[PDB]
Amino acid sequence: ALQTIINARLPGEEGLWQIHLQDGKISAIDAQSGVMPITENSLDAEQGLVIPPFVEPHIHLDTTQTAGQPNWNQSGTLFEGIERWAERKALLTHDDVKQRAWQTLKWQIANGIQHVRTHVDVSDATLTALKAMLEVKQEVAPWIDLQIAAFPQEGILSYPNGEALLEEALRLGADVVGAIPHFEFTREYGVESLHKTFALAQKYDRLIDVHCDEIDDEQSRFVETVAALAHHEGMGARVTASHTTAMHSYNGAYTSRLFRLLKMSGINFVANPLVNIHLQGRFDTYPKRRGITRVKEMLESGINVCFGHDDVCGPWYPLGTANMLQVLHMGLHVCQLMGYGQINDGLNLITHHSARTLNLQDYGIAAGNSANLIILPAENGFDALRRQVPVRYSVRGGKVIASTQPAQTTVYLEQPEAIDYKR
Amino acid sequence: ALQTIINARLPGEEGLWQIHLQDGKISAIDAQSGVMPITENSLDAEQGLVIPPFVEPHIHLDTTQTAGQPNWNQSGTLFEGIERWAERKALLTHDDVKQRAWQTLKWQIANGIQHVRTHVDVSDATLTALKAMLEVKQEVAPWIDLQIAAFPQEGILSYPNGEALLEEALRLGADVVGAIPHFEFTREYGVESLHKTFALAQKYDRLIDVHCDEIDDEQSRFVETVAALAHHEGMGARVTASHTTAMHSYNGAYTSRLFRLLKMSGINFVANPLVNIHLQGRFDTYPKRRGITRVKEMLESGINVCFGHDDVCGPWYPLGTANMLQVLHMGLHVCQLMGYGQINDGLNLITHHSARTLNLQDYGIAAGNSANLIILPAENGFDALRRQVPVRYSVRGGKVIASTQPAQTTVYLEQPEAIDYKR
Ligand SMILES: [Fe+3]
Ligand SMILES: [Fe+3]
Repeated sequence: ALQTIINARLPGEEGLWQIHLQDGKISAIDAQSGVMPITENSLDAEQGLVIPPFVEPHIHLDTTQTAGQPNWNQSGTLFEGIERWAERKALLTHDDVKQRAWQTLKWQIANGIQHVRTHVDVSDATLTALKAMLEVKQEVAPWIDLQIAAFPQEGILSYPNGEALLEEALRLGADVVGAIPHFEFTREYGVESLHKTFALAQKYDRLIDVHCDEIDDEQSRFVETVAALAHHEGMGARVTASHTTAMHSYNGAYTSRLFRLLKMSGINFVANPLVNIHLQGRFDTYPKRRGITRVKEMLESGINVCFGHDDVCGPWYPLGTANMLQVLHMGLHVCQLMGYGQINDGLNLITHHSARTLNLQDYGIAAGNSANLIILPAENGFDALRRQVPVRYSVRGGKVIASTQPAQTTVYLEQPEAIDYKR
Repeated sequence: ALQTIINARLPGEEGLWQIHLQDGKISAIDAQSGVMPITENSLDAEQGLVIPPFVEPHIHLDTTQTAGQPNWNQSGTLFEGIERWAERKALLTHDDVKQRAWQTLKWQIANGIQHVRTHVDVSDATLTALKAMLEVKQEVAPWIDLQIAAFPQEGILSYPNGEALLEEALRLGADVVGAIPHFEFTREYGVESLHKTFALAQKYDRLIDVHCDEIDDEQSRFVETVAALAHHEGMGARVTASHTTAMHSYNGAYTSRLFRLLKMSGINFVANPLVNIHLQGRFDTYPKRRGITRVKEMLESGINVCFGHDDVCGPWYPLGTANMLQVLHMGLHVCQLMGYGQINDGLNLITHHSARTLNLQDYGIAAGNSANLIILPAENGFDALRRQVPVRYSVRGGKVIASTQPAQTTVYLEQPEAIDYKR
């Protein structure tokens, strides 16, 4: 089957491009001087944008599809969400977890997402969801490379056998070590928990992704320990701080001091715009803070930052179709990244930057890489974002794994007219 | 042609419903006890939701489709936007305005919007855009009932001949009298401008819609004058305060006092979530306020509030496809109206509440009303909102004026599977 992608636009490049495929890899990328004809074994991008696959750097596949079960959250807070989740966690079964994880994973495949990092709550002696997710990881592997992050949701030091269970999760095969220092009983447990997390990541050679300062508390500064420990161990690339919503509330002087360390450390940041706008600012009356981390500033400083969906129809977020362009849309608005170039470059926040966060080794439209790429029916990132386009084709190992025939809208004026909303 | 809409769901009602049509009107609405068969002259809603048309209570059709012309905004502020617009206004032609207005109007027809209130800048001795828009109003009338609001963008008292031009606009046929008291040189000009606006509305028997306190200034309280004058004249239904973003920044005590007047006055409020999240909070560093008016509180108090798109690809907002479900999505998130019922009832903010704001006399799925209705391929408001569904059919005077064949997404697993993102 497929030998070429033709008539492709590429972000930050002029003109049209031909992507040659061989043995499941990209063999060569060649500029075109005009439109190429279609032929058998050519997939025509039709002057749409070709990008490496969307990435979901932060989702909770063990909580997905449980919104309102057994009860709703309600106050719309992180803290009530954890309480509601704890009630649902007591009701987990193996098949329950696999079915719900797979439901969301199919939406993700449909949405051109080929790389997903799922957190899985390991504050659970039975490790029910983890055992299920390890099977799901193997099952979905033809379509999605799933990383599993062992997430000690109720604390490492603040939950019975929390450290032991976290380590057990790694011994069972979790790819990433998690932590939640702002949810530990004390600041000292918070800091200690990070030492323990880093020690485990080094013992097992695993990545780190900390739920870090997800709280509107200007004194929640666990991020400095995450970055300092990464710098000390020389392991920045392998380390991620998720959320860091407290950073929205820091004074500017501390933030400036901190940013030097953040860039030196080389650690990654995940913002979760759909969830953060909902859960943050809940303790303000009016005015009410936005509560997303300092994405615009990170980008300006060359600090790697990217966007996750976080929860899809779960205890913290009742909405979602696991759509990364939608996540991006919310983040651009709330972060005021609304300049033409900022919007256009927005795709990086859900592609390349997220690949870096996942420490991916085979990602991007480049000769020698696996032929994993998606085609958006749009002229550039700005257009894709504005029109919230579907993924026309998703290609993995040089084979089509998803396609969307786009909607067709007609208005019946003096004559019928097709409406495509371009611009 | 059409005699019936069958298999219809209706918000806040159980089961399925049949809507009988005669002579361009709804003749009767009858409950069904099961699914009805299709037949010729029946439009099958297919257990989707049937609602009266979407409404756009606040857009600027004279500025639409001009983003970046001749220059970009940039700081992303209201104030720079006005400066950029002033540069574009100097370049207006009759045909320019008509073509751009019509481009956005077609997107609106496609999006099931049958009622639109456009502001038109009348701080312009030539009244170029107004004259063009009055023609557009007549031209689009088969598909959209367009209200024209004379908008003294540069002030009534603060712009040469501002009051005369505003009155000239009414004499030429503008439906609604506008004002912009927070942009007047002084608080006293602000208050005086409102007296003059009310006097004109009473002289000409027109509606009022004030760009009111669109500024992060806790001292911008022109809304109390708008409400008090409406109450005094007994004309609440005819009066709207657009934006009121300053209200996001008021102390709670004043707001409580004010709310009594707001409910007694009976005036309408328009929030513009996509634009407000972008333009407000621009003078904060961190934390940064959201800057939308007190929508949740208004709803809790039974104060009529609704959502507009405001600007579509214009000097204040570079994005948009004139999509009301998208506007609604942003507003629910930023306003934290994220409870299941709050999300589900969200449709009211872009249907019934907006009809009230426009003082519409023939609106809603009721016997005797014009057969103006749209069909969403969704089970209820929550589902429509979550999945950002298109308008399957738009019906006006009992005739189909727009339709969307929805996207078709397939994932190629062990077997091909259709993906619809339900839930
Ligand atoms: Fe999370
Ligand atoms: Fe406006």
